[PDB]
Formats: sequence, structure tokens, C-alpha cells
Amino acid sequence: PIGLHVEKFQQTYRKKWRFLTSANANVILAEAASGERPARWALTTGMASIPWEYLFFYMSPAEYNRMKNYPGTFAKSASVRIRTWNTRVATLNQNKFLQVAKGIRSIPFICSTNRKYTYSDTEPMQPTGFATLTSYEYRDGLKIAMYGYDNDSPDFAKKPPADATGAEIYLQDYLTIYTNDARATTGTKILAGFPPYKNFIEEFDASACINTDVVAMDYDFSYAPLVPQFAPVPNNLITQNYNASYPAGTKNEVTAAKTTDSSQATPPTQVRNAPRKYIQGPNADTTFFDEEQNYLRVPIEQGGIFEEVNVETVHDTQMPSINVGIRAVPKLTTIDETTQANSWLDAQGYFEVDCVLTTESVDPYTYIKGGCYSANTKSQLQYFANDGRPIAKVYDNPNVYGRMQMIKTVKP
Amino acid sequence: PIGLHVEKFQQTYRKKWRFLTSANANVILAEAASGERPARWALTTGMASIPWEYLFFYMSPAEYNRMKNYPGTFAKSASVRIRTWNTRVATLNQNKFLQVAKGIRSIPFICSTNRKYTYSDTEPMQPTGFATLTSYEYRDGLKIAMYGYDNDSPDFAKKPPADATGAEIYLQDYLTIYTNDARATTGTKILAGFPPYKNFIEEFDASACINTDVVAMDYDFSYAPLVPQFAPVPNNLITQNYNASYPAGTKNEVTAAKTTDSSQATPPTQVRNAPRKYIQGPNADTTFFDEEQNYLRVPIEQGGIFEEVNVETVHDTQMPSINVGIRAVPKLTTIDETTQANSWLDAQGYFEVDCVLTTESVDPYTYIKGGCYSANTKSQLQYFANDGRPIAKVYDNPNVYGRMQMIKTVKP
Amino acid sequence: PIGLHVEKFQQTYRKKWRFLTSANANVILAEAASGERPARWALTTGMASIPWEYLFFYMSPAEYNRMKNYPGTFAKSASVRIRTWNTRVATLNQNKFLQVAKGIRSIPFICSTNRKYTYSDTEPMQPTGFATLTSYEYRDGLKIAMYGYDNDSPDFAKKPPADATGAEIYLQDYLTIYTNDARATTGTKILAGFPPYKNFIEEFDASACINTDVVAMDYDFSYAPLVPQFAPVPNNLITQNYNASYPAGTKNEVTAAKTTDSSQATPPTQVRNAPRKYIQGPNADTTFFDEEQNYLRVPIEQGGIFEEVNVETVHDTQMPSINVGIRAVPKLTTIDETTQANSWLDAQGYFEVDCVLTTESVDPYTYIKGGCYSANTKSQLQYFANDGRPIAKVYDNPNVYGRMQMIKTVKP
Amino acid sequence: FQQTYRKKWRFLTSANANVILAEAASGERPARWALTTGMASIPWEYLFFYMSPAEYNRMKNYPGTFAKSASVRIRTWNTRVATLNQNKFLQVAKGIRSIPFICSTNRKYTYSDTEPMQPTGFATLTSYEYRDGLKIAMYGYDNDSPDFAKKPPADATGAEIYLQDYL
Repeated sequence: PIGLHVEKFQQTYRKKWRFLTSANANVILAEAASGERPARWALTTGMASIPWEYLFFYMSPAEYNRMKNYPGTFAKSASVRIRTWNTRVATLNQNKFLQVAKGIRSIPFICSTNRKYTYSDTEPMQPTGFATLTSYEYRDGLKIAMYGYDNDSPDFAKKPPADATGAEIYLQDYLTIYTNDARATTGTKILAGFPPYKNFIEEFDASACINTDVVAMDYDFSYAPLVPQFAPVPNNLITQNYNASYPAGTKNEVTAAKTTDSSQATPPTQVRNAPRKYIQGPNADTTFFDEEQNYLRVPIEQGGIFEEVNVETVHDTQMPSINVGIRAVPKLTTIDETTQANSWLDAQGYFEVDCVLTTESVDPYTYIKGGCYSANTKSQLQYFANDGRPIAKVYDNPNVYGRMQMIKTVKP
Repeated sequence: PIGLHVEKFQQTYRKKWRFLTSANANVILAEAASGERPARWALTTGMASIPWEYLFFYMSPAEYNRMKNYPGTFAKSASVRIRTWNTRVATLNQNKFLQVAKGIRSIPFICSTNRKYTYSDTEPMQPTGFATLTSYEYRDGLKIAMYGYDNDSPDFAKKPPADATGAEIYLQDYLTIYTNDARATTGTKILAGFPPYKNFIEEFDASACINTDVVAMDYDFSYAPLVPQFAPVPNNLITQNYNASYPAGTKNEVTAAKTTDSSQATPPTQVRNAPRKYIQGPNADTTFFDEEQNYLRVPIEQGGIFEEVNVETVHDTQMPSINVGIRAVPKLTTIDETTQANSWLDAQGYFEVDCVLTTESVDPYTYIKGGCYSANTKSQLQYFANDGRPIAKVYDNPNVYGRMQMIKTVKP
Repeated sequence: PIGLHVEKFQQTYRKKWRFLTSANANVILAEAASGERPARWALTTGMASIPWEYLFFYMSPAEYNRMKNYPGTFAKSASVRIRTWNTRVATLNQNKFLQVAKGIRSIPFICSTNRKYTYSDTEPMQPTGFATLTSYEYRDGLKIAMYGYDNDSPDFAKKPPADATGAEIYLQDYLTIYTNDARATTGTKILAGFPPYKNFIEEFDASACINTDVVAMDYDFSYAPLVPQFAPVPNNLITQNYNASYPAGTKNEVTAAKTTDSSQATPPTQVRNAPRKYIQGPNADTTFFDEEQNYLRVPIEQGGIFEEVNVETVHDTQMPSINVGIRAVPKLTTIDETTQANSWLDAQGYFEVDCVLTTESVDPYTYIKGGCYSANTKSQLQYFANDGRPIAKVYDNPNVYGRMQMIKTVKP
Repeated sequence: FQQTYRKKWRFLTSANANVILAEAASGERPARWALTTGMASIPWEYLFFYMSPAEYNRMKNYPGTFAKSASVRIRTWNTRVATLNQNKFLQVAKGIRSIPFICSTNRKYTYSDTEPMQPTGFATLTSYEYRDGLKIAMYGYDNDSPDFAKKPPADATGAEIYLQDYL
């Protein structure tokens, strides 16, 4: 027989961006202890982060607002291609080198985070501190640079849309590696210095790399729900059971959350039946999608966070990170008497990024009247905190045992 | 070396039945709310249920009583073949159509149940309500029709054994599809109508289908314990431990029960270490097998319900449903002025069912004296309720998220 | 890029032992009830246990003390080859038979344990009771026989090192099979006698077996941590999270302990997040390795006991047992009037054992300074009791449902 | 047990002028004239050149350790430098220390302010102190050091180290 009527819609979003990186110096910065954050030393790089894990990177505000009209939308794949151009920089015989880090965020023993620095006036290439800009605010400023303001905004003329002009956007969130600050540490100290992150990045002479793919990555999403599924017809209005238990075997079909403690004060634990809420139907909590976290604030893939009422397998996921930059060009001289450079040339990287996102949605017609209804096996759950604030996976924190953590969303 | 002595016994039970179906009209019936059961609309079909999931369908009271003498009996396979004959029915040029539903019980969005109707006196093919006969009572009446009464029964002459005569049995439990009754519903209503169940059944012209397999299904049981295993020699009489913990890995070897709520008032949960009791040995609770639930009241397969003390994998199971019937023949005429038929011809379906059940049992001789004893790794558990009432899987309830539910047995 | 610097070190330990077994008679002995231990009948064999599951069997005190200087040492494989020589024994035409039991400890329905007997003065081959020597003390005496005392020991001259001399060691821990003692049992009794353990052992005429491998076994360890890994740099000194939860899927990555009850008073249960402690790092509890349990008191493999903070799969493990011996030579005569022998000849088995153990360790250099540090994904946990006493798997207890149990270690 | 230690360094040399400097007599050292070169010494004969403090501290746990072999590969890049048509030349000395009649030593100079490429004297830095400063440049300080931020580890950053001990 013909069976169920389902309409499948595939959509593709392509963007082309041009980014300028700073080629900062590798300078150790002190960051003071603040609450749970310990005192630590921070070593800066010039390798700017490419926010390819977020939805604004691929699709504009118009495309996002239209996609919000297609329930059941899943991001199926993403792809990013990064090429490099001539590196803008007294001398004429400079040496310039291009640095690429792929998946350095996943490395368990390299504590790293993308940060924005403040720079010296005398040495514009030397970071002297940290700007208060968070990673979300960096992505938001980048989105406003990409797509402009609304026509009624009094600040409209300040940021012409790069999606219209094709102009370059200064890419100002660079990799930073952390180590202990044992100056005030009591008891036994860990004095291991820095990890040799040089051994985990690729470095080329970009003279021969011009207009060639320095980065080429493809990613298939395990579970990236962009719009919640159509709500099923609730069986509690039709059946007496609607609350029945059925025998699970030795298979797990309710996901669990694993909590680890690198302080080793507590052993790792795994807790099943975490607090979570439906994202469609009678008692839906669509706060995540109404606040539009997935567009700019949260990565596309949320594999371990969302759950369906089904026997499918769920597993933890993380997208690899991309950092592209240029090694700082030293200005070192004998009269400086230093073994390491204290002055640098104003180099600048020019990167061209082609990004493609493929998504797919379904319209199921389960009942004769009303509208689209899915099977109740397609009902989706999402982790929630005990304060009602949804939980999402984040990529802008240091990895915990090589894994990306899940935390409460912020926006009210 | 020769190892352990085990005797394997394979047995086969074959039955041939002849069934008459009614070919009822498709009439919407109202069923009032009663406790947990909401108000709902019921659409009837003429497709009678074939109880091939139950043990009486394959083996007679004598065979069942003898099988109860073979501990460790598992049903290994079942098979059903359904052929059709001439369809008995002023006019001479009628159109008759044969309807087959395979596995419509498993479909998540079709809320369906096999029900017995009461019919109009003027229109014998038009259901007008629901009989109080439950599915268990329907199967019990069918069993009494198949195998007769006991020779001392005062009602002996009323039901000649169809297993002896070869005569036809009126098969009177037909598929029914439920939808919301939002007439008294407060708040937002679901007005989706009925599912298009026409799109999920096969329909043929049975003129060319005569004496050909309209249905042919085979099923292999994952775990269908018909008689409990031989009790092992209890190691608490021989060893000091008898209560030792040993390290399970990341594998689950204790089954869990999953509870879902289509009302969405509660997220799905999975609970491990459900209340359960041994079915042989020192503290055995053989209430299930002493009350003989598996013969007539409970399906053959109980895959997720029973558990052994072993590392084997357990998974949830369900046998597909079979409904065979004939589309109602309308008696519609211009003077009726109706667009849909309100009068029908007394058609009748004639189906011949050949059913084969293969089972197997083992006699292990673990010790020299006494009798048969199995290895303690063959000890079996069964889910029980907190009131001592065993839990079994049932097929005569609407599916919950496409799964058959487990409930307490009824018989005291 | 070059990546992480890790040095891999493979080491091999070979020993050659010569063992003399007694060829005891098969005599039923009574063992009285004592606390949790019930009254039971014990049937003795002459098949001495080969302690190939323990580390002293393969590596000397010097090798053990040196290995303790290689963090991250895992035993990768073990291998044992057992050959037989002429069997020393009025008459000249004796019949001698060689008995081999492989994996009889794993058989669920044979309750067996290796025990030391006391023998009759008139019949040296007839056991008359049980010596108070436990299995640990047997292994300790065997180790002292193998490797001698310390040079300052006043008992130094009593035990010349067999590792130096090549001399034979009397191997005095023989297999014993237990059954019920229902003499004082109230209620229903289990009168099954003994299991036919004859059907589970190999027996040869060792006349043609001389200088040929009677046993040849290889074992690959799933998880046998001999020395704990290098502690990672703790991320709680560098990161704010250090306690973050991340979404496990439907996969289990925290191990669970399964408790069974052959008394059937309680159903089997599985408990996740058992009490356990880190064995390196900030809050390490290295009591197991400081007391040196793995050398002599505990088997090499502890697969289900130790756990890493990772997604790797853990599963329960057990090494097969080896018992080699000689059937007792009867001295039966007509004047005895007995149907079974009550006098025996002083036979003796001569076995030559070649044992090889391969292990491997890693030195990771994660940070620039300090020393070796591993990735925090290599951090190891071990089950602990609520009294702080570590939990290890033991092989010198009867199997519970065919599985080796885990218990608290003893040494303070 | 065989072990291997690999390092990758980037060095900047000064290209000093060939200037005769006077060094006064001091004790056993006679009065002598010193002619400078721009050829910086590569300290490939020392263990810090190949293995980090962590590797050294771990190796101290392996009695009987002998260094079996060493190998060094030196490549050159673009030479940074009014005019546009300069002539630049690369100088390599292999085993000039072994030559009996060439009295040579690797020294650190002090340079003129007006002519940064012209040595004007000798710095008090000895060869051991030069190697120690080079090691601190390569591997950083300890995390408790108050001077930690002054010298980022070149083994981590991959940055260039000014190589300032010339023939």
C-alpha cells in the first residue's frame, strides 16, 4: 500500500566570507583568579577562530526566519573551504608563515580557548591583556558585520553588510593556551610549564599557498535539530494507557549525563533520566528555539542533548575547531639585547572562506484533517535545568577530558 | 571430554481452522469516557483478528497439559498460512473485495484495537455498539469452540469440537480505529479526524484469490518460555559466597523497564532492577505458569519480560497482527438520497488457516543423583508487580509509541 | 605534525619451574559449617593448581621492584607450557594416568576450590582433612620456595631458591569439589550427590606423554594495570569548569557492579557509580599498589575492576584455571573385601612449566617541563569499599554463576 | 630501551661586521687582538638542545643511559635587511674549533648605538650563561617564577630565538 504521506525538503545555504587576521605575537599574559576560575598564565597566538560550527556562518537572517517555518528541520551536513591570499605587511625580505590548527580544541591536555586581546599602542602586534568581549559577543559582532543592521536602526550606516559588499571582516578572536599560575599556590605545585602546542599545528610558507585550500573540512551532523518536529496527535486523548511501561531489554533507550571532576575530588558519575522537557506537543517547552540559541549562541550540532522517544542510538558529538593565522614577524635587532623578539611587524592574513550548509525537513500527513502531524515516535526531548533554563552544548569553553561540555543557556 | 549430558526434544503442533468473518460496515461509533479512558470516536472494520500470537491457536488442551511436563520448553517458531474460499452473499453482479492488515497494530499513529460489536436487527451488517466481550473472553470462547468442553460439562452438547469436526467458527473480533471525541473538550482541541488506515492495508478482488495464500507469515521467538527451566542445585547450600558481586563492565546485564507518557506530562524514564522473582528454585514464584496465562490469556512471546542470570542480550519484541476480512457490500439506491451507503448485503468471508508451532526443551543432568538440574546460569526471572501479581506483555491494547505494553496479569 | 611524544617499552619475563604433585586419592571429607559457610562434603583430587594467573609465577622480586619504576605498565600477554616426565612410584606393572583440568573453575555447576589436605600416616596418599593454609599462604610459600629469603633472614638456609638451583618444588594445592551436607538440613533436601567432574577433565596414559606438552595455554589481558599511569596535569588548576557534565548518549561509560544471590532470596541487581577512587593524581589512593596485591595476592587481570575516564568499553574477565595431577594408584586386594580402594601407592607427578609474561609501559611527555604527564583521558579509577579497602577480583573462591567474584583486599 | 628526542628551533643571527677588538691581559690570559665574525654558534653538542626539562628529569630514572647518536639539519630562509639591490652571503664553519692553528672562541659582543652591526667590545656573558639563557628561551620558566611572562617557551610557540654567540 501507499503508506504514510511525507514530503521531504532539502535546502542549501552558501556563503563566501573574506577575513583579515592580525598575526599577533606569542606573549604570556596573566589572568587573575576569579571565583571558580583559578589563577593561570595565558599564551597568545595569532590564529583566529573560524566560527564554522554556528548557523549564522552559513545562513542569513532572512534564511533563518524562513527556515523557522519548516518544522522538523535537521542540518544534514556542513563544509568549509579556506584559501589564503597575499599577506600584507624597514625591509623588503620578510619571512611569513601560515599557521593552521584543526581540532586543537579536542586535545585533552591542551587547555585552550579563543579570546580577544587588547594591544599595545607602541607595538600593535603585541597583546597586553584581554578584552571583555565574550565569544558570544564576538560571534554577534561578526554576524552584524556580515549582515548589517535593520533599516530603522540609527546605527545602520556604521556596518555595511559584508554579504552585500564582499568586503573583508577583521577576525579578532585568537587561540590562547593556558597553564598553571603557581606563584600563590600552597602545598605541592605543578610546574610543568606550557604544552608544546607547536607540535599540534600545521605551518606553511604561504608564498606558495596563495589561492590554494589551506583548510578543507566536511562534517555530517548526527543530530542537529534546527526546528522542532511536528507535534503528534496525543494518544492520551484517544487511549486509556498513555502512560504504559514496556520492557526495555539490556539496551539503553533513555540517555544519561556523565559528570567528571578533573580535581579528582569526586569520581566520574553517570546519571540517567536527567531533567528534560518536550519541545513540541501538549507540555512543550520551546524556550531554546524561541530565543533562537542555535543561530548564533549555540553550535549547530547538539547530538547528546536532544532525544527522541524511540530505540535509536544517541552518542556524544563535537565539531572540530578551525584556527587560521600567521606567525608574527619579528623586528629583532642587536641593540635590543634580547634573545626573543620584543618588536614585531604589522603582518596581516587574508583568508577566503566558502561555506556550505545542507539541511532537510519533513512534512508528515498522519491524519486526514487539521494539518501536519508526525508519528509520536518522532517526539523530541531536550535537557533542561531545574530552573527551567534549557541545556545546550557549548564549544567556547576548554574541553573536559577531550569532551565539549553542556551548560545552561543564558538568554532570558 | 564428553562434558555435560543434555537431552534436546523438538516438538511440533499443527492445527487447521476454518473461520467465517462478517464483512461489517465502516460505521463510526461513540464510546463514552470511563475513568482513564477518554471520550473517543470508533470506526469499525470487517477485518477479523487472527489470534496467531497465542498458544491455544496451535496446541490443544491435551498437548498443553503434556507440555507442562517438559521443563525448559521454549517456543522456537510459529507460522500461519491463510487461504480464502468463495465469499457467500436482489442482484447477481455483486462486487466483493478482500482486506488484509499485517502489522497495523504496530503503527504508532493508528490507535487500533480488536473489538466485538452489536449489530442492528434491520441491518445485520451495521454495527450499532460494542459488546461487553473482552479480548480474553473472545479468545476463550474461540478456544471452547475449537476444542469443546469436558465430558462432565452439562453444556457439552452446545459446542462440538471444531478440531474434531473440521467445521467453521464464526470469527467475531474485528479491527477498530479510534480518534478524539472533542465535543466536550475544553481548551485547544485536536480536530485531525481519522488516520487514513486505507493506506496501510492490502485489498484484493478475492474472485482470483480463491484457494491461494492471502496471508503467509513466519515468526521466530526471541524468548518464549512455555515451561520454566529445571531448577539448579542452589549454591547457597555449598558455597560461602552465594551473594557475591562481580564487575559488570559497561554492558547491561540486568534489564530495565521504560515508561513513556504520551500526555507529555512526564518525560520517558528507564528504571533498572525492576521488581521480579525467580520462576524456579528455592524462592520460586510460578504463579504465571500455574495460572496458565501463556496458553490463552497472554501472547507466546515475552521477550522483554523474562530474564536469565547471564550476560545474554535481552530486547523488546512484538508479534505482528493479522486481520483478514471483506469490504462491506453496499445496498445503496437513489431513493436513499445519501452519498454514503446506509444499507448493506450480508456478505461473509471464508478463510482457512494452517498454523504450525515448533518448540524445544532440554533435560540437563548436572549432578549424579536426584534428577535433572540445570546450570545456575539458566535460572530465569520474571517481572512482578509490588502486589505479587506477575507482569506479562499484552497485545490487546493500543500500542504505546509503536510498542506493546506490559501489565499485571488478571487471574487470581 | 609530530604530535605527542610517547616512549613505548616492551618487557618480557620468563621462568622455568619444576613441580612435584602428590597423586592423592579421591576421598570424601566432611567440612563443618562455620558462619556463612554451610556444612558440605568435599571430594579431593590429586590435580595440583598451577598459579599461572599471578605475577610472582613469571617475575622475580628484583623484576617486580624494578617494574614498579615504570608507570603505566600493563601486562599484555601470558603463556604457560606444561610438560611431564617419568612418574615415580610390591609390584612392577603399575598403571599410571595423568589428569588435566582446564577451566574447571569456570564451570557454573561444579563448585570447586584448590585446597591443601592433611594426610594419613599409614596411607600417605589418603587425605584425612584440610590444612589451615589458605590459597594466599600457599602462593606465598611457593614464592619463597621459588626465590628464597633475604640475605639477612635467620631462616635463609631453609629454602634455597629454585630460580637459582632448578630444583623441584612440591606443589601442594589440589582441586576439591563440594556438594551438600544434608545430614542436619531441615525441610526439603537437595540429594543430588556430586557432579560428574570426571566428564570435564582430560586423562591420558603419561607413558607416551613424557616430554610432550600436556598443557599449552595463551592469554591476552583485557586490562591488567601493574603500575598506575602517570598523573595528568590537573585541569582544576587551569580551567574554570573542571566539574562539567557532558552528554553521554545511550552508551554506558561508567561501569556497574552486578550482585547475584544463588540463595534466590534476592533477584540479581546492577548498581552503577560504585564507590571508587583514583589511583594517581591529586586525591589518589594507591593502597592496592603500595601493598603490592597484584604480585602474589591478586590475579594479574582486573578487567572489570579498573576504569579510565574515557569512552572505552569495559567487560568482565577471568583467566582459565590449570590443574595437573596423576590418578591415584590403588593397592586393592581380596583380603580387603572392599569394592573401592582403601590403600594406595606413593605415586608422584613430575611437571616442567615454562611461563612467559609480556608487559608494556608508556612514558608520555605532555608538557614541556617537570616530567612525564599523561592525558587526563588516561586517568584510572579502582573500585573501593566504603571502609577505604580496595576491591580486587579473586580466583581462589568458587565461581558465582560461572563468574569470578570481586572482594575487598585483606592486607592492612 | 631505545629513546629518541627531536626538537625544531628557529634562530636569528646578527650578521656582525668583522672588527678587530682589543682584549687586555688578565692573569694567565695574555693581551690579544680579537677579530669578530657574524657566524653564530649552534650548541648541538649539549643535551638541552635535544631534550626538554621534562625529558631530562624522566631520563634521570633510567640508569645506564648512553647517548648513541645525534644529528642536526640546518636550513636557511629569506635574509631580512637606502637601496634595493643588496648582496648577501651565507657563511658556514664546520669544525673550525678543531683547527690547531686557528685560536677561536664563541663570544658575545657589545654593539655600537650608531652602528648596530659593529661590535665594540665583549659582553660579560660566558658560554655557559649563553647556553642557559638559550635554554630558558627554549623551555620557559617554572610556573611559580615571578619572571614567567618574560620568556614564552619557544618549544611551545615555535618562535625565533636571537642567537647571540659568534665566532
